Amino acid sequence: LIELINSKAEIDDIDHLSNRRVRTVGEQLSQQFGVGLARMARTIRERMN
DNA sequence: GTCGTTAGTTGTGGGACTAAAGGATATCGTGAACCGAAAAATTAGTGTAACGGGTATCCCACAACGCTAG
Repeated sequence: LIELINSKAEIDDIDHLSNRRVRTVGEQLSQQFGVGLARMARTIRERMN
């Protein structure tokens, strides 16, 4: 950031395709599964409690 | 030296963002036990047939002439 302030570096490009990532079907389903399994684990922990 | 004033920020908050059509969604986690309420189902108990006159109505059939003599 300091090097950027002295006009010695470059600003990142928001629309660059290396800076735009693709969330595929597998990733979205994995994230939703993680949410569901976290809820299930909380329920299991409380039931054991 | 100290206190109120004014203007120019600066951060923060509230309010706008064509028209036409259409218009489907999915929605966790659980603690027990007894009493009261009303809504529902099951059970217990009584019964007619023809007759007298007299008369209201119905259907059903028939009549409602023609001639002669005292």
